Amino acid sequence: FHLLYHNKSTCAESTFEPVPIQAKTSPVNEKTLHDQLVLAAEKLEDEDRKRAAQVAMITNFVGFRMYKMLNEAGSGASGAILSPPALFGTLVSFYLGSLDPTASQLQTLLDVPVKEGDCTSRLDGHKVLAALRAVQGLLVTQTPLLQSIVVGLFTAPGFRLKHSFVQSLALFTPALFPRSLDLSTDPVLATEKINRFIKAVTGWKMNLPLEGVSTDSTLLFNTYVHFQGTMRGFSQLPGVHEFWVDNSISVSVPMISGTGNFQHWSDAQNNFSVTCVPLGERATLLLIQPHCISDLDRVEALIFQDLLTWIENPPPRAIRLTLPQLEIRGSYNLQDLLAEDKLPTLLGAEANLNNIGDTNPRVGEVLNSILLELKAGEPEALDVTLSSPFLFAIYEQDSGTLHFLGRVNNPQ
Repeated sequence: FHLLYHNKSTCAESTFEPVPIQAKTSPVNEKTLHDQLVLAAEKLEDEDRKRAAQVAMITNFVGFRMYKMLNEAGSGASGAILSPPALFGTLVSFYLGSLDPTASQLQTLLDVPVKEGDCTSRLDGHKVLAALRAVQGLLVTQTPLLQSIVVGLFTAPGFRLKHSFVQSLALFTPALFPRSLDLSTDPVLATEKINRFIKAVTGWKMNLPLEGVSTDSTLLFNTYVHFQGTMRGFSQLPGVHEFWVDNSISVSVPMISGTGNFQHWSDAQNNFSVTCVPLGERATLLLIQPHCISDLDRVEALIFQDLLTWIENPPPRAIRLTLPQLEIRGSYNLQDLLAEDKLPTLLGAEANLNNIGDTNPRVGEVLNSILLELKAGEPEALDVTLSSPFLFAIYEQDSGTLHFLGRVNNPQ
């Protein structure tokens, strides 16, 4: 990963109190962000594309790792979903705000050795978030794919953020909202305000956890991801259809169906099958179905383990793929997943994050919150039908990045 480290030349503070959460705020413009993200991806050189490749490996490794900690933490009845790039960026943001021992420990969490007595063995956050942004650019370049990330920095009254830190965050995403609110006096009310505010500026209907945060918190970092996919040549089927959550629970849900030349195969060794449909010239949706429902866990553990070498490329074939229209939501506190990962205080009262503000923040939650949407774009083939729980993943052929991976036990 040499292109992610500080160079020999690289090895050589104004603050502010964020405006009150109440303050009037022009909403996000998802298509103004998208048009800028296109620009970014199209100016990329050969150096840039190599970095993208390198950063993707760190992202994928860390992604699986934390998805496993997610399912050990319990993800909920509906299923689970994770954006490694969103996750990765969040941890890199904190890396950029940290000093040793945290700074090193964080790097070690990203499987990047910290050679003691070596600046050049340190990750360059700025270079990394740049490369990370490239990979996001590559995903969305008819506009069939749309992904928008917005970060909310929610500070306790009085606590001041360093402008340098926020500068660094802009690389990860410009859609960046630092606001101040009383987190101590009524923690439950404060959670309503953060949820109200996010829906007001993004216009996104999302998991709104109502569980308050710690009363002594002075900083809340929250990442919000919103993905929209259009499956071209797929149409919504008449009426609704049964999706068997298990032998004794049905949910009626709208399906979408498409006929195309897709790759498909059955792993007879491990009792599951896979389909690979493209989402544009780059992106690819993977759909894994266990041959039997009581095997979901095992197949999930087995297939989301990092080298993804079971992705076999056979010739495409006529496939009538039918699946539920997806409107997935998921939300979790990164602190919990590390806590399951056994280094509970990695971003814990003991963390050295003295480059975030003019005092060392007490971090109350590091939330990733997801909304994924996959929808309809408008003789004899092989019918593939997802009417029971399955796993999915959006993979990107050029960066090799797993932008999404999760499980669908039930669709709203």
